[PDB]
Parts: sequence; structure tokens; C-alpha cells
Amino acid sequence: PKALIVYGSTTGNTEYTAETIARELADAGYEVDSRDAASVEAGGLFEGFDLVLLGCSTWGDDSIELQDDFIPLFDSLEETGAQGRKVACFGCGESSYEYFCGAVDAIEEKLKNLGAEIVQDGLRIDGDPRAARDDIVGWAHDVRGAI
Ligand SMILES: Cc1cc2nc3c(=O)[nH]c(=O)nc-3n(C[C@H](O)[C@H](O)[C@H](O)COP(=O)(O)O)c2cc1C
Repeated sequence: PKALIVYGSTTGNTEYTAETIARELADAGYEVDSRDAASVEAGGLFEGFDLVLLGCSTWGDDSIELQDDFIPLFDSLEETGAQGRKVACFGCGESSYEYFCGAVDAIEEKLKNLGAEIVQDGLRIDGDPRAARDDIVGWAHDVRGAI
């Protein structure tokens, strides 16, 4: 199968998470395309992929804002080919904020509304992802066994 992983990441934590997932899928025999959100165009982005994984960190002062490179993709998610696509979401944040990984909820909700098939509940990482590597790999295992 072919998997696409798209991530928005400003300090590297969601990027590190995306690459650890990519390695686990690649070792399972997938062909994986891992792209930063800053370099992609929404139109038709998911065409051809068996599985799409979207990851983003959460920002904003008092509100929920998505990571800046991911905003344009989020705003044009209806042109990506998400209807009927198997997807799953992930993201890093910090539990001291009101909306812990609130970008993950906003993306899952928009996908569900477009008719995507959410394969597993979102992976939500608190603090340093390097200290939660076991959770990331476990989650990557679960999504692969699901689709
Ligand atoms: C100003 C600011 C607002 C933040 N807002 C949230 C938030 O609303 N919820 C959350 O879970 N984390 C929030 N964070 C934490 C970042 O998401 C966290 O540092 C994360 O690891 C960044 O991941 P990234 O390196 O992939 O961009 C915020 C951090 C800053 C500095």
C-alpha cells in the first residue's frame, strides 16, 4: 500500500513524530511519502493513496490555532480527495493549555464532515515526543492493523 504523511511543525516535535510513524509503516512494507505541509498544494493531494496521515501542532493565545504551514491545507481540505479515504490524525501539544492538541480535534472533525474514514482515534502527544516513542510506534502499529 501507499501512505501519505503530511505534517505542520514549527519546533520539530510533530515532524519527529511523523518520521517515526513513517519508519514503522515503511518497515511494514508500505511505500511512504512524508511531506511538510509548507511544500504541498491541496488540490488532489490524496489521490492515489491508500492511507493518509495528517499531523499538526496547536498554537494560539487563548484560542485554538493550527500550525501556520498547515492552515492553507486545512482551509482547502474539501479539494484533497478525502471522501471515502482512510485517514488518521496526530499532533503534539502541551496539557497545560486549555485545548490540549486542539488542532487534532479540528482536523478530525473537518475530515468526518467530508466523509473520510477515520481509522483510529488521533494520537495526541504531550511534551517531548522523544519521551513517548513507544506510544508513537504502538499507534502506528494499530493504524496499520486497522486498514
Ligand atoms: C503560544 C503557544 C500556544 C500554544 N497553544 C497550545 C494549545 O492551545 N494546545 C496545546 O496542546 N499546545 C499548545 N502549545 C504547545 C505547542 O503545541 C507544543 O510546543 C508543540 O510540541 C509544538 O509542536 P511542533 O514543534 O511540531 O510545532 C502552544 C505553545 C505556544 C508557545
